[PDB]
Amino acid sequence: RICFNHQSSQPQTTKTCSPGESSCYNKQWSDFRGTIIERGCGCPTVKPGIKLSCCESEVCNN
Amino acid sequence: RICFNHQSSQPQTTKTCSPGESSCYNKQWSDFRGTIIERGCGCPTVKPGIKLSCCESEVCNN
Repeated sequence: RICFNHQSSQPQTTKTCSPGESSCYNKQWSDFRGTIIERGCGCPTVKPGIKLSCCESEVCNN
Repeated sequence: RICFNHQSSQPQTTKTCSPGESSCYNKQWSDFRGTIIERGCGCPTVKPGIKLSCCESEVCNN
């Protein structure tokens, strides 16, 4: 699996996940400065108030 | 949990999920009509090739 791993609106970047990993994630929240987007491989545990989306296809998390 | 449940490009509609349900899903494939999107509560398994995204926040599955 290949997932995007770039932050917010930064130029797209990707990363090769570990073998067996089928998911990518999109973690969104707003801090004092508004919306922030984090992306990567897997489907991590997230804090309350954090919007988490997990998808199962190549670079599905933009 | 509230999730969208409208198909493809129809007007947005929502559904209140069963208690105990915290996920919403977006399932996408294609047919003669174009890109088909199914939305709902939960996080189903899909046939290989079908794009699936699951999210854990209100109306997160547009």
